[PDB]
Amino acid sequence: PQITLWQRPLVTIKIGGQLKEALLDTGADDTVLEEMSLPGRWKPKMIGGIGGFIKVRQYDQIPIEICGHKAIGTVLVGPTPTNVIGRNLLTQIGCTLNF
Amino acid sequence: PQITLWQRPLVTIKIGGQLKEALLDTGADDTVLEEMSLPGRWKPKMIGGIGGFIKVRQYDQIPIEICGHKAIGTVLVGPTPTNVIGRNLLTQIGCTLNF
Ligand SMILES: COCCO[C@H]1CO[C@@H]2OC[C@H](OC(=O)N[C@@H](Cc3ccccc3)[C@H](O)CN(CC(C)C)S(=O)(=O)c3ccc(N)cc3)[C@@H]21
Ligand SMILES: [Cl-]
Ligand SMILES: [Cl-]
Ligand SMILES: [Cl-]
Repeated sequence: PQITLWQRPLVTIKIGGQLKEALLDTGADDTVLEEMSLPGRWKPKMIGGIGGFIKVRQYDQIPIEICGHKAIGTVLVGPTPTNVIGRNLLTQIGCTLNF
Repeated sequence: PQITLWQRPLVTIKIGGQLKEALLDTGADDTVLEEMSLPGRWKPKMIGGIGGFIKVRQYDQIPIEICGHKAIGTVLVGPTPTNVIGRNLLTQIGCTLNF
């Protein structure tokens, strides 16, 4: 699809069988989701944005469907204000910016 | 242009007679720039991201050129860790996500 930016670019994702809403975010290097359960082991990461840093849990090689497009990659979980799909997964689903 | 998301989507902007690098950020409602002077009225605003909120000055009706494309809109100025072009100006240059 082509998504214009007059409203937030919120899409439905599916992860661990569950539907969630997430923001397609070209300003995020990494995908970060609100608190949830994921399988396997996690590693620590500190991520920074507007108001400073948060600690998150890094899960690798997680299947996730984004607007119907399949991806498998790194998902960070922590106290983000909103679910954000970052460039690590936007690249997997073939996303570009165009103007 | 078509802008790949393998790297951060950084572009050159011109604003208040200054050239600056900024991130094209579909996850930002608003354009937020590191400390700088702009002309005209402003009012204080809190904006919130990963890590919490920062106080910024909100300037309205500011001309900007992004990648050669002229636009006008609101610019927030304050202690953001990096210059971000948000949707309020991305719409004006006809920027879309495509996949
Ligand atoms: C809060 O009230 C609602 C509006 O609050 C937000 C939305 O609109 C407003 O405009 C300015 C601000 O927007 C943002 O801050 N946008 C961020 C996403 C976001 C969106 C909503 C809430 C919080 C964050 C941004 O696209 C990504 N961030 C990096 C960037 C800013 C360099 S990051 O998130 O820090 C990040 C860093 C690393 C990874 N790996 C992942 C993410 C305000
Ligand atoms: Cl990844
Ligand atoms: Cl505006
Ligand atoms: Cl349009």
